[PDB]
Amino acid sequence: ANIDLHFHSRTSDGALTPTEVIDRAAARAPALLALTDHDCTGGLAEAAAAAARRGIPFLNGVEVSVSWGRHTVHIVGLGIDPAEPALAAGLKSIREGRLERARQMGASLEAAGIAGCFDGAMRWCDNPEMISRTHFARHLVDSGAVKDMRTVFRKYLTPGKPGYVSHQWASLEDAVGWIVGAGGMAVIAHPGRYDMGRTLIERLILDFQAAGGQGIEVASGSHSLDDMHKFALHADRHGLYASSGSDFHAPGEDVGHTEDLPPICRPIWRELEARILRPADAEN
Repeated sequence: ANIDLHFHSRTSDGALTPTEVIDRAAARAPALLALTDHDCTGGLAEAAAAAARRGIPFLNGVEVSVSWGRHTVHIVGLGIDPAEPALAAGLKSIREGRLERARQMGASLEAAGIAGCFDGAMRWCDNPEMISRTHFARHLVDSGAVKDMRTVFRKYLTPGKPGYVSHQWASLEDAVGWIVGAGGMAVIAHPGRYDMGRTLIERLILDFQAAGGQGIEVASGSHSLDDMHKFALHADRHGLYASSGSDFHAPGEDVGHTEDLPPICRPIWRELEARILRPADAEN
């Protein structure tokens, strides 16, 4: 499929600027794209201009960090108005602790014998307020302390390991509410990544819908075909629309292309057509 509704830019943790990531995706002749940056909308105007220039329909998007019970989940919004005040203030409230968290993550790794990690991570981060674990991981690989990105998180920056600092993000109700209040649709992102059986996934889905959530990512760079299959079933039982995303961050860690949705899925882009920013102006 030529649709990609999940990817990042240097606005938060992607390696490519909004223009660059759009241009990369463009090589694949995509029918639709959505930039969903982590906890910020700052790259949307630039990506929209870049997408328009290449004649590619675009959707304003974002990916919101959520603490649901003991779990961290991600709720993507699609078709949002980034200038809606509640959403903007919402995203800002959850960015607030990132820097202090990152400094502590640096200090934690130092206590564990790896010095210089906050400084090193910051070399990969354009906007300090957006410093994240992905930046730390790029440093650890690049400076040669860790073999690759997968291994970084096996040994570090996750519960029980040096560098991990526990943190509380948005509530599920706030995140879905900000997205829906902004005219968008809320989407449980890359659910295969969560440590959950069918019971937690169902509970998650039920809390999600009660909050106004209409979607879930079925096709994802993070999913195996079995994940695809089973989240399509979860989706159908609860009447959720299916999204698709590459989950692209950087080359090697691809944007503009996803796996065809299982025939049972009701694709979310069909529901978002009125929020799609069309390359032709008269069509907006």
